Amino acid sequence: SMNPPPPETSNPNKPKRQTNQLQYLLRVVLKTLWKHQFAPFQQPVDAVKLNLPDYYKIIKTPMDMGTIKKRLENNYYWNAQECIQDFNTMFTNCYIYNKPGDDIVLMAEALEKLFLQKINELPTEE
Ligand SMILES: COc1cccc2onc(N)c12
Repeated sequence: SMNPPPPETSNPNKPKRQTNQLQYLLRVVLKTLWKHQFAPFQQPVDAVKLNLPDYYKIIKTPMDMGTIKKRLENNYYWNAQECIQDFNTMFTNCYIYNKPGDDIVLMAEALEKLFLQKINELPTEE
């Protein structure tokens, strides 16, 4: 029923990097998805406000674009794959929790279509 602590966006002992691929994930990937008409995914799922008391019983690896945005802006990642995994976790969580055909599923699908289109053109490491 209650909301858990949000995913980590700051960890000073975690080693960090500022790479061209990570810059692409913020400037191109996150920015395209964030501006979209279907961008429920801009903050962690509020199970209390949205009345989803079983959400966190089912979803054990929560992820959202608000967390991803903070992670990219505060240079939390070491590599592009960590960020790509976060986006994939967010889409997977939506498909696992929600029933097939739901509005929220179609919203995640539209964002995922653009995500795959952008990741297809991930630049080579400089
Ligand atoms: C408004 O967001 C929702 C409403 C209902 C179910 C949901 O699952 N994942 C979400 N982001 C979500």
